[PDB]
Amino acid sequence: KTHVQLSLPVLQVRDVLVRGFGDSVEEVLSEARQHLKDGTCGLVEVEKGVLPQLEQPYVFIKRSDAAPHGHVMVELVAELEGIQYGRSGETLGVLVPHVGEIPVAYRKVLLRK
Repeated sequence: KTHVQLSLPVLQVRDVLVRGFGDSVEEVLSEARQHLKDGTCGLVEVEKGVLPQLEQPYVFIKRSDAAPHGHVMVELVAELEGIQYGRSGETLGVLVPHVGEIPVAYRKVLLRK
């Protein structure tokens, strides 16, 4: 399928144990997609002070369109040293590995896969 319905645990930035997906734009997009397929991906809502507490390159979920079955359609965009790889809409959050942190909420998304 071109899209997959996922419910992503929303994590507090200070709880995150693994603060990024790897060391290159291509690696972080690859690992993010793998963790999304395996159900081991969390989401941190971006506010003042959040990104400096995480590791670059960053992987964002961004709104791809204006929401089937309550699932916002999203795509992945990576960022390294202020340059983005991908073009999309508003940031829903930054993706991180999930390793059993307790979420504060869930974010229903339709991931372009």
